[PDB]
Amino acid sequence: TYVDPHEDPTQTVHEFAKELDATNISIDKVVGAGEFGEVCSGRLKLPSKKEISVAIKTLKVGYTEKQRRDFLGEASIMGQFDHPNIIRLEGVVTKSKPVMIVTEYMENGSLDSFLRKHDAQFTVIQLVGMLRGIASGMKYLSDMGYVHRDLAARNILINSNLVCKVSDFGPIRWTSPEAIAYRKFTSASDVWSYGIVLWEVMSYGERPYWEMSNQDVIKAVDEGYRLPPPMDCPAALYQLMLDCWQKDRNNRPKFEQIVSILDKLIRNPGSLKIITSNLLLD
Repeated sequence: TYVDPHEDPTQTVHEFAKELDATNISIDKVVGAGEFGEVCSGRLKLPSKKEISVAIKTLKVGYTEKQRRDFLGEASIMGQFDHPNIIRLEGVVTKSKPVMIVTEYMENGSLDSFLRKHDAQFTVIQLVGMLRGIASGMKYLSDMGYVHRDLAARNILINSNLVCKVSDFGPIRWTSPEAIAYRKFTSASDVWSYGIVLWEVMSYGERPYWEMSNQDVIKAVDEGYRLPPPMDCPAALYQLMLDCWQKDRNNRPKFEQIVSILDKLIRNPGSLKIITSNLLLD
């Protein structure tokens, strides 16, 4: 079970994050600005003397205590999870400044931007592998009782071997109608979001609902309209999207069911050969 850090939430950091010695951290490449400071990458020397690549984030000089709490809050959440499809927290540096969060290095970055660079260049089985990884991570998060609320291809990272991992543990296009309507956030609203991610992946990182007015995204979906099948989309995967986008949250599949559906498609790849701008009324 996941525990929400929220009455001295700062202690949650130490409970779920390793305090790293800066001696063991080196910076090789500055990526640029993040929400709370800089973002870069480098190397971490592990206690066994193994050396790994890592992503590193720093807290800006002259941070406010609120900024420090919000920044480190990411670690307090991420550190509770240990799963191959959830970004790994290597640790934090809090006993010296700048304060740091050190996480799993992912060579290929955010999934949406990666796919946009490679429009139509992967096989359907490669795409399904990416989607299965994401579903597996989400199955674990939901097993832990963690509702992500921000599941979207931009918040999935992809490594050198195309393994996809859920990130963003620190408005509208990815959110279920009930979560928009009255903040009803549940694992079933994450399943809705997963449906949107499935569409993003099969569309090679097209933006969900393009740049429709947000009020129209809300109204159209409420009226029963859904995103159209991506080009050359297997029927099985478009059906899976529609199932994730059921109006009644109780009728949506559970993440375990989504994983099993994709596993069956992986085992019987011939199933993917049945193939299915403007929204479609469903």
